[PDB]
Amino acid sequence: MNHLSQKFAWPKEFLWGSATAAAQIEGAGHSYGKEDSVWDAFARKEGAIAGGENLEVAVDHYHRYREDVQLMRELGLDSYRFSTSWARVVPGGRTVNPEGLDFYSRLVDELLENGILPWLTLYHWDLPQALEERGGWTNRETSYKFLEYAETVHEKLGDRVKHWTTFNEPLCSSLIGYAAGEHAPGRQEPQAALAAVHHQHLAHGLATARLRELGAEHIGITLNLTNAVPNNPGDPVDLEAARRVDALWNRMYLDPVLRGSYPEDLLEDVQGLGLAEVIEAGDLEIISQPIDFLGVNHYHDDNVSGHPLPAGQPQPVVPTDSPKSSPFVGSEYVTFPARDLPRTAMGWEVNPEGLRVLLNRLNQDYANLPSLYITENGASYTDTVTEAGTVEDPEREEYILNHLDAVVRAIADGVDVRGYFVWSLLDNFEWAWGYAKRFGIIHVDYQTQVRTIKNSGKAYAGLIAANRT
Repeated sequence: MNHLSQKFAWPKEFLWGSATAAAQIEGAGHSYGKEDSVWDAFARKEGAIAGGENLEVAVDHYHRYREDVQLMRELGLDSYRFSTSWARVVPGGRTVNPEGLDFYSRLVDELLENGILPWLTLYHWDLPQALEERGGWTNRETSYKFLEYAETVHEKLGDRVKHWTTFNEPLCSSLIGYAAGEHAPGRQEPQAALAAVHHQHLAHGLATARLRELGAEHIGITLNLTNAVPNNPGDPVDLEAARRVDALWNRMYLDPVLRGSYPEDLLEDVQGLGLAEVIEAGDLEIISQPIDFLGVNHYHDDNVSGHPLPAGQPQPVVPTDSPKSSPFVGSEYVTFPARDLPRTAMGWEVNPEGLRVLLNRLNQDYANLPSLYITENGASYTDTVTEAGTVEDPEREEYILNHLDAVVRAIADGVDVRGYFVWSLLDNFEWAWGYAKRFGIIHVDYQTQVRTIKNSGKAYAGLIAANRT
């Protein structure tokens, strides 16, 4: 039997895509002028990345983009979401690199020539390391360097690319990279994290305004959003913990963009932890530029408690055993007890209806929410290539169709969702987890670089084809 998503008559102008990030697929890590990103430097630190792996080669998209574009076309995608690497475009934060801009220009041409709409993200975590040595996102100047970087890329691609995203998942590059220590640059400093939160916001606002001036047609930002579900809704300790999580994960990023303010309860929670100190007059006005779309990334929601974990509990699944901290600045006491739900190979719970809940809440609580796109959704399960040369990944396929079902129901609930991008087009470097955690609808043999469309990829193409003529 087929899923709702496989039988639904989707809107004709609904946008079907797939997504990647530069650092995760490009390779050519130190060729053609590219120099260290914060991730290249981080990957030299012991314990940083599973298996001691790095970003030098990845799936070598830099040399295979033409053929990866042909795969997009064989899938029948409407659009391709990718990022440009700051570490490649302005190596070391010094001089612009024309070889780097030229690659992106050649990519964009391949896309357009094959009828595929480029959806560009400016920042997907690859700050040049040299700028981190000057404080990275703790340093206010970095926001203004990003502004110049944004203009530099738009000068080159603005004649052809109409869809511009400033940041992908700012929560990750701020909290998880400066507080939790799991992500580059691997710091564990609450004050540094909150500084990063604000300066990314400021960078977003500066760049949105400038890109608008330069005529960019659709400008937005992509956030990984969640539902903070209290483990026991009858327990004020859990409700408080859920509030604090909702504030940090969702509202600290949504409100300054859409409301021109940090939430009052959030500001109280992180009092004296370094957010107020970096806020200057006019900053929030700058941050809250109008955006034409909000990209939603969502893999699962969160079950929150304010109590210590109960004893019947599955071990945490972590990419390495390096010492790490809670990303929940000011609320590190909160915990996340297990729910009776299946999990992916990364230990992530699977709760498709949570997507529907999230979309509905956004729709109800933000009066002038822009149009929504699901800019990332996917799952990592272990893959093997059969002797017949196929990849049978029914659990990944099931995850995708089930979450597409939730989208359908969200649309029927009245939510304005206009597109969906599966993460990821290609198996790739999953950050601290390294290459063992595959997300692709397209398999990559890391020994030969050969791509193989997985069964989930074929199922996805088949769904699109039934909705495209």
